[PDB]
Amino acid sequence: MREVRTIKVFTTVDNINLHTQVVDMSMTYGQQFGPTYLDGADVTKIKPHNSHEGKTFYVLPNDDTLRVEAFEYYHTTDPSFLGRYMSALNHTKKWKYPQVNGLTSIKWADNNCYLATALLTLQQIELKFNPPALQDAYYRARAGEAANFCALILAYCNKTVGELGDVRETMSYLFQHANLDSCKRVLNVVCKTCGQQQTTLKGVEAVMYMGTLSYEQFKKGVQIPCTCGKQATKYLVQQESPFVMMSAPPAQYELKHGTFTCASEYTGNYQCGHYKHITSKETLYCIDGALLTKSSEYKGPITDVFYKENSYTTTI
Ligand SMILES: Cc1ccc(Nc2cc(C)nc3nncn23)c(C)c1
Ligand SMILES: [Zn+2]
Repeated sequence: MREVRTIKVFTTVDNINLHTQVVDMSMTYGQQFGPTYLDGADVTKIKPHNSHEGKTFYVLPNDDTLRVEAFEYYHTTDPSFLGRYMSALNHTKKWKYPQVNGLTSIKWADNNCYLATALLTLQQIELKFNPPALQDAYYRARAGEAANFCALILAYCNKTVGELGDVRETMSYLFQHANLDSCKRVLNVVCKTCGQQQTTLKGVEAVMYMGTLSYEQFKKGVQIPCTCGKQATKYLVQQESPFVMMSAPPAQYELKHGTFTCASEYTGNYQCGHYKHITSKETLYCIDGALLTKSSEYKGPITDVFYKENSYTTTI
């Protein structure tokens, strides 16, 4: 029929290791590679153009070499991961990432305010990621090119662009891919009936607590039901970590300058709302995507507070 015409392109799963391919310009990328993406755009149903020659396309890990490369870079073997990452990237590459008070933020789009406050929070706590994909993308994000980092957060969290997201859950996912091995927490629970029992927590469980926003109150003791039915007290015995994260269902809470690192504010309900970020510097700054305001005091519906730590031992 038609004289065969070809171009050379490269396929990849990590945008570093390239794989030479010769493609037939009369067949779609999908017929030759399976699902195929060009900087996030789905080109599966597109036939090669001359302008494509020499360009790099993402594909799914469909042979053993690509499977190993994908696991080594992303630390996942979820079959749909790369598709979800590319689908997110096609949107996040169009977002804007302004510098707000020296931090990379995200201009509002696509219901992304939970991602903005997560990204702002990471830049204020000591954290190293384990997957090279997150290491590389986070470095770019700090420099101001955060599109790949934001698309990876979405893919790791199984959230699509626009989907309702929770900051505490997002942070927990990101912490699972970070090196928290040297973090340790010891708690004690005291019941006037049953007595007392210590517990040691490690890793992500050592830096996250759900039930109170106040780190000081956590050191003093919080009231929880004992398994016997009577009210008991749980308090922090020992902490070794560079930060802690305290979370609670949103409630009116007063943030005092100098007593915390940063916080997440949620205005809304369980199906509808909006996040803002508060950071304690020379004064209290409220970052709302690209928007910035200041105040000497702050009271709002807070749901997460971050604090600095290094080593703490109770006197109780
Ligand atoms: C001897 C004894 C046995 C059971 C309990 N009850 C308990 C222990 C722990 C570790 N966490 C708890 N959360 N709710 C209750 N908890 C206590 C305080 C002492
Ligand atoms: Zn008890």
